[PDB]
Amino acid sequence: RTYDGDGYKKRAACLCFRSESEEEVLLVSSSRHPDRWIVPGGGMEPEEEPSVAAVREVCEEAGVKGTLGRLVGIFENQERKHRTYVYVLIVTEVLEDWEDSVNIGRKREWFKIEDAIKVLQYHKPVQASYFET
Ligand SMILES: O=P(O)(O)O[C@H]1[C@H](OP(=O)(O)O)[C@@H](OP(=O)(O)O)[C@H](OP(=O)(O)O)[C@@H](OP(=O)(O)O)[C@H]1OP(=O)(O)O
Ligand SMILES: [Cl-]
Ligand SMILES: [Cl-]
Ligand SMILES: [Mg+2]
Ligand SMILES: [Mg+2]
Ligand SMILES: [Mg+2]
Repeated sequence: RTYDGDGYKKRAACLCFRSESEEEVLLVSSSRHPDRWIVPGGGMEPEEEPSVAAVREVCEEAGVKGTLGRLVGIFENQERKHRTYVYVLIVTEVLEDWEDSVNIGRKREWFKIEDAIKVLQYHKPVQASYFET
């Protein structure tokens, strides 16, 4: 784990869209509660560029690759004390077996943006806020 100077854990995530239309996004199941959905992401490694961490974490958690787009923003979770760089990724490769499918049976599913916001709101309101702009 790595940390900013204020002790917030450093993370990176992508909004994994099907196409440049940015109408449908890939969510993955929570590791702690597999009936819940989250935005794929995780901790930056030492000296790891946030854009590199973002692409690595979505490969590990969601089993997708594609064309990295813009930084959306940097989002804090005050309760859990972490700070996440959130990028757009346009998915062009969908892998059948991936690290978290094999290791913990993690699931993935496409959502219309409005539906992603709905399923994130209760447990992950900061991740719902990723989609606001
Ligand atoms: O403690 P939990 O409710 O099970 O949540 C954990 C925890 O996130 P929080 O920091 O928000 O509590 C993990 O981070 P750590 O506490 O272990 O540093 C995080 O791991 P990442 O930051 O590496 O993503 C993990 O996510 P996951 O196992 O999906 O990678 C996530 O679990 P959820 O899947 O339920 O969000
Ligand atoms: Cl799309
Ligand atoms: Cl969060
Ligand atoms: Mg993670
Ligand atoms: Mg991870
Ligand atoms: Mg992790």
